[PDB]
Amino acid sequence: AFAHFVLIHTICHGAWIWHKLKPLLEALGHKVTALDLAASGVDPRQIEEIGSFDEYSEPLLTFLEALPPGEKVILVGESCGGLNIAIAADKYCEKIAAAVFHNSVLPDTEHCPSYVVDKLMEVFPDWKDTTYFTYTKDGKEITGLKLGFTLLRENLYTLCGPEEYELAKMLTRKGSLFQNILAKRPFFTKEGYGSIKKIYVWTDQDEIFLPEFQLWQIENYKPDKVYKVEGGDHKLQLTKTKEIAEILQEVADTYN
Repeated sequence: AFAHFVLIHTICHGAWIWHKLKPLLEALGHKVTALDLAASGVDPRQIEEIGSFDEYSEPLLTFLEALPPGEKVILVGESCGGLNIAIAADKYCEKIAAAVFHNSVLPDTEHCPSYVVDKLMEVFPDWKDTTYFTYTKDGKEITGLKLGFTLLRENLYTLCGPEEYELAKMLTRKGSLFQNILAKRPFFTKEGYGSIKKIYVWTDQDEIFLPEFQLWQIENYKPDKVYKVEGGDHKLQLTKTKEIAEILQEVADTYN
């Protein structure tokens, strides 16, 4: 079977992270959309204009709204992308065949939206040369960040080629975890987000979302299906592109 995959990058990144996976899924016959989220990739907004993770998720929500009745997609989110999937599933769960988490946060419905992020900051507290700033939007002070080049080299793109790591230094932009507004956001709902099929893909060789954190998430909110990719690094769509497209073909063959 063929599916329509909507690939969702993590904070400080853009659609460009999917530049190897998107042609491979198309060579299997799938339709693929790789979005730039607010103030990400070549989106014209800057992060200081964004006041929440929901506003950050606007391109994905606008995209799902534009789907004609009866059209379903499979969402695929990397790292913070799982939170954009949860926001989207509470507005458009009927348009989501399945959601695939790719070395991603897995929000739940029994604790607040920041829960999993707070636990990530506990397991991985040192973000090395990452820099921080603050800006104000809609009454709230938000901490922005720009991922450090050594953190990028060693923990996110560990085993990626130098030309892939180069794209990250050239293209990663200022972002925000919006951790404080997620903590005060209403919980993801059991009838929206809780109802969608959830497939968790990970590698135990990920150097930032460590096995303790990822195994903690699988245990906290049981996925419908779990795939563990051997080897690679945090950016499995660059180091294990073929294995991710094989997993996504099975998901397209299982969930519609």
